Amino acid sequence: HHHSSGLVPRGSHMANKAVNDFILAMNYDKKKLLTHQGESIENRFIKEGNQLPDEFVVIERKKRSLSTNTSDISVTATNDSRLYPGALLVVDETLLENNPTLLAVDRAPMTYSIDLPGLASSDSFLQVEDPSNSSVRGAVNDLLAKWHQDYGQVNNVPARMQYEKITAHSMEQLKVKFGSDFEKTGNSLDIDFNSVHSGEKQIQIVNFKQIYYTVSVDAVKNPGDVFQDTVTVEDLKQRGISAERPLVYISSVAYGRQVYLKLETTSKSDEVEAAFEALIKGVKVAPQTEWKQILDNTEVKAVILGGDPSSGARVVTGKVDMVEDLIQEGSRFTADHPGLPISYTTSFLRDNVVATFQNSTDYVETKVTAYRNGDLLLDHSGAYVAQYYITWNELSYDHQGKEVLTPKAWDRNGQDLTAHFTTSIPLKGNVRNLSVKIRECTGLAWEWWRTVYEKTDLPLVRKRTISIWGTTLYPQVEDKVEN
Repeated sequence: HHHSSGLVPRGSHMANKAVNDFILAMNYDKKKLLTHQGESIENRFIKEGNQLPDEFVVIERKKRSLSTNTSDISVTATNDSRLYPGALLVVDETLLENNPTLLAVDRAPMTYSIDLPGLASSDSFLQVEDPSNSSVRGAVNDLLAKWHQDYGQVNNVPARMQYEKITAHSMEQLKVKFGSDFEKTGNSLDIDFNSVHSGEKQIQIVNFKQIYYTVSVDAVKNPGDVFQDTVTVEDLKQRGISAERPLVYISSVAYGRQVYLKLETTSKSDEVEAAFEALIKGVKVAPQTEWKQILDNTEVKAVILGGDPSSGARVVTGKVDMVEDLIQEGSRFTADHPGLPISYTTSFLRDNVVATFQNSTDYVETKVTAYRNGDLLLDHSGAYVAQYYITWNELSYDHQGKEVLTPKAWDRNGQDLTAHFTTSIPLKGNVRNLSVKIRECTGLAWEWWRTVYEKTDLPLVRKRTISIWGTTLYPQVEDKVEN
């Protein structure tokens, strides 16, 4: 069947079979080609003692590693022309990073199927004669506006909803979760990691995918079935394509609306998880519970990709206010605004097995416990000389991460005080083994002094008001707490 010349005529079926044979000949390790091991910086940690305004924070850096393995690649850019159903991509780091190298060579016609409800099967198949972002998007978009009349409006056609949340600890942890190209919208989300490190904030990052439709491609029978006979093995090699560097095709793309959302709070009340989770389902357990306390200390920045003139709104809508509105904007696919690429999956050209990306990393996990600042008030309205004895400890954490108690005591301890005396004392959140003893001189000689109050390890409440009064023989005392 060979040619006299010994050559393989470009544009002939022999060239396409040369290509076909070339791809089948390839041997590579799918898993090895698509694996990234992030920073494996896993060490040891210290307990830290930090003083914020209004509270004392003890910080426990534990150690964890997130590792995910999915075939679905999430879209960050708003009009990537490389990401069309059918596109050939090179398996590289470029692919591993949501910045793939397209292989635009002369492309054979492809048939797509799209999964819209209310579409006579026969009318869900689109033949595209020369696949490309322009021609594929052109074909489905024609179809949509046609489907838009005889169904789309006369029905509530609800978008597939997909929830996904994580607690930000670092950027590389978010990337393993959301995708290697998260940094883009990550840096737009204004995720202040510095303050999660120091225990001032708590950042959760949720992701909402709303899928209108998904356009797909069947298994390719023969690897060179995607090229016109004008493409030759030598063309493939000119462009770096080998078995060391094989190619995949985009086997489906899901179109719709996506929104990445950042819930930043200053409430280190470890029970934030439900405060955030609730708010997401629009439910309102009303003020003034702990939930409506947290959410008022909550800022929200959001990036929104989809269901609009093909760009992104980095909005910072303010407080927990605009979230029902965000999760509601474009919940129904109407076919008036055929949303953008939201996610896509690739299958190897050789054998059709879907490509799955293994990603991992170690991140510094920051658990935090907080001790609220308090006040201790004394009021002496009594007909006698009194003496206070007020003592406590200041808990610190030395370089080397251990527990140091540097004992303090009130300045005017042991002096005689007489009505009407009043002080207020700033006890910071780091104070332990609080002790207050109050004695009163009775004037009796057989009982000169008489202790009227004595408590060790006083709980550091927000406001405690110890008040002594009455006479030498009948003192009275109040110990009045408030929160």
